[PDB]
Amino acid sequence: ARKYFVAANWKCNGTLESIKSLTNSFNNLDFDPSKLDVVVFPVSVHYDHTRKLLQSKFSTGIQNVSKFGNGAYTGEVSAEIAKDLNIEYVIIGHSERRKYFHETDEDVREKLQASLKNNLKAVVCFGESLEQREQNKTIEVITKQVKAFVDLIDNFDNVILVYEPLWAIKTATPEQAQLVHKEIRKIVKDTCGEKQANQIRILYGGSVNTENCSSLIQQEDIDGFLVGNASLKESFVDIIKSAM
Amino acid sequence: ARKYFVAANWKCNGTLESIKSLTNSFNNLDFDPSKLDVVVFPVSVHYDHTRKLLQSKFSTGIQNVSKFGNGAYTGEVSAEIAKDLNIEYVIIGHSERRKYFHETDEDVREKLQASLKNNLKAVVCFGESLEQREQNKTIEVITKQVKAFVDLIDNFDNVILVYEPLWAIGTGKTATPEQAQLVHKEIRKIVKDTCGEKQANQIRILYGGSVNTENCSSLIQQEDIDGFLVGNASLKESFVDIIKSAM
Repeated sequence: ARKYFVAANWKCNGTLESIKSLTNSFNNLDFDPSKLDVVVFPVSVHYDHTRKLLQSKFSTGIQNVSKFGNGAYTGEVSAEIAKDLNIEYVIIGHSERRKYFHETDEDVREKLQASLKNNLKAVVCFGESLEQREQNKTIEVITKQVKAFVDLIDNFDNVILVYEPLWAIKTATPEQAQLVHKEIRKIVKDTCGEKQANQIRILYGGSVNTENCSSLIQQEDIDGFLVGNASLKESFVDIIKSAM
Repeated sequence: ARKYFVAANWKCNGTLESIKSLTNSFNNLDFDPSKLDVVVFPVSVHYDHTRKLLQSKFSTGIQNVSKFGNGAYTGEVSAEIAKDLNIEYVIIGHSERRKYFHETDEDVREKLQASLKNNLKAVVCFGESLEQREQNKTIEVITKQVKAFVDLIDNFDNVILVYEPLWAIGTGKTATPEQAQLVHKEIRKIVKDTCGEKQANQIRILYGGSVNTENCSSLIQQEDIDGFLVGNASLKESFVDIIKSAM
C-alpha cells in the first residue's frame, strides 16, 4: 500500500567534482519514480548544481528549513523561498540539529507548519537517546516528540517520519527497528486515525548500508530509510535497489 | 586610506524573478571594484543564481558559515565548501543569528577561525542592546564581543567589522550619524588597544544600522564609518545610489 521512500542525506559533505561523479553513477540506476520515491538532500549551496546533474526520477530537497517566513532572518531559508525554487522536500528535526544547534520540539512544529503552509513535503526526524532507552522511556519520548507536531499533518503522503535510534549510533537489529516503527505507527493511529497511520511513511534513520538494507526494508512497518554516510558512495544504488 | 565596502544583506528575502530583476538593475551601475568593494549576500540557495546574474565586478558571499568542518553536520555549510565554490565572503555573528538561533561569542570565534583557515573573508557583526546602552555598557559590551575573536585576524583587509546599533533597531530610537561615528571611533580604539595602530587604521568598520538612500552619505562621510551592511534598502533597485555614496 505505502510507496517506499529512499533518501540520501549528504549532510555537510561534497565538492562540485564529487557531486558530478556521484550524481552520474546514480543516474545510471534504472528505476521507476511512480513506484519508488528516491530523494537526494544536498548542502544548500550545492542544491542547484545537484538538481541540474540529477535526472528527474530523483526528487530533491534541503536539509533544513526556517520556522520563519520571509524577512529579517539572516542565514535562513524560508519555506516560501524553497517553494519558489521548486524544492520538493525539507528535512526537519534531524538529531544533529537538535544536538548542535539546540533545535527543540517547538522549532520542529513551527518548521513543519511553515513547510506545509507553502506546500513542501516534510521529512521529520525524532528518536530516543541511549539514556532514554536504558530507562525504558522509548514510547514516552517518541509519543512526546511526535505529538509536538503531528496534528499539523492533513495529507499523510506529504509528511514522512524518520526514526533515528540515537541510543545505537550498540547497534539496532532489523527487528528492534521494526518494533519501534510499529510503536510509532500506533502513536500516529491513536493521535490521527487508522487510515492516516497506514498511509504515512516511516523511514529507518539508523546506520543503513548495502549489507543491511534488505533486512531493514522487509520489516512490515519500515517504509524506507534516510541514509547517512552510505549515500555519499556510488553503491548507494544498491541500497536503492533493496526498495525496488 | 581605507577602501569603502558596501554590502547587500538580502537576509531571508527573494524569488528567482525578483533577483533577476534586481541584479539586472545593479549591473547597470558602472563602478570600479578596485576603488570600492561591493558585496551581495543572497540566501544560500540563491547563491548560484545570484552569482551567475551579477557581473564580475560584484563580490558575493553567504550570510552564515559553519564552525564545524565537513561531516555529520546536517543543515550546515562548511568553510571548506565555501572555499571549493569560491564563495568570497561570509557573514558571522549577525544579531538575528545571536537572537533567534542562540549564536554566542564562542560560536563567532570558531566560525571566524574556520573561515580564515579556509581563506574566506569575514564580515563580523556585534553590537549592544537597548538595555546595555541605557546602562552605559556600550564600550564594555563591544570590547567583550570584539575580544572574542580579534586575535584571529591575520590580514586586516580580509576581515570587516560591522557595528549593529541594536538599541536603535525596532526600539523607537534612531542612531544619529554622529552617534554611529563615535561608536566606530570607540571600536577602532578597541582594535588599536588589542592589535595595534596600523591594524586599527587598516580595518574596515561598517555601519550596520538602518541605511537608505537618504541617510547613506551622512553615515559614510563620517571619519570612522567605512561603509555599511545594508538590509531592507539593498532589496531595491535604488541600492545603486547607496553604492554611489561610496564612489
